[PDB]
Amino acid sequence: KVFERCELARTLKRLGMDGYRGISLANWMCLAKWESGYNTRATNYNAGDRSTDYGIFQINSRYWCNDGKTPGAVNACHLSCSALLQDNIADAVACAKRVVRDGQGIRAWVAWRNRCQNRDVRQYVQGCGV
Repeated sequence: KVFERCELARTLKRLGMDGYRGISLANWMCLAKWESGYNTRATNYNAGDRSTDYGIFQINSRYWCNDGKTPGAVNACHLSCSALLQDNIADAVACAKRVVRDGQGIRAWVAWRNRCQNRDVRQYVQGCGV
């Protein structure tokens, strides 16, 4: 599923993402926008290291989920990477929360540093009722 901006914003707020480990909702919106275009079925194979990025937050298979084909992988979220391709983002949110609980925070995603950090991210939640 491809979420519309405000629909996703409201979904994230209900899932407890606003201010989770100091991360405002607009930052999470910014991250989802640049990672997958708010698409829960997006996947990116990294030919270079044999890992794959899954879902709306493009969570990597080397560290967070199991896809069985990534060498030296850990499954820190204790989930099949399939779980990150569902229309219901609950699993992906619980995994994203796990990612940030690591002494990197939102900076864990280089896309966030490139496109969101130090920028005016208010546009992502404007008019959404969140």
